[PDB]
Amino acid sequence: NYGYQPLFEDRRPRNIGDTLTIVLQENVSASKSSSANASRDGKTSFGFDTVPRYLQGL
Amino acid sequence: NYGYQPLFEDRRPRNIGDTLTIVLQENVSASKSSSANASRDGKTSFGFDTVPRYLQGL
Repeated sequence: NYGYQPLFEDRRPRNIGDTLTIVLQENVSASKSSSANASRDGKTSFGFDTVPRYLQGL
Repeated sequence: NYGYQPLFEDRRPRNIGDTLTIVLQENVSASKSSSANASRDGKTSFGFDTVPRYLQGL
């Protein structure tokens, strides 16, 4: 005797020793990315090509 | 006995040991950018190619 068995219920595992089908379908995907930047450019100039007389000493 | 079980209510975890499916769907994206600039150009000139006599001393 295997005990009471439901008639219309779907066949499910209920006790120790019962079998069950596992459909292994795994799809995992993780990603991450980052960046940082900094820039600085500086140019400066001053030139006196021709200096008038009253400015010579300066 | 597994206690009272609702008939029409959706199957939800209610007690310790109940299982729940988490659909991991994360999509985070942050960005920032900035810039600054400054420029200055100056040219000046004065020339006396031909100086009249009354202006010579000056």
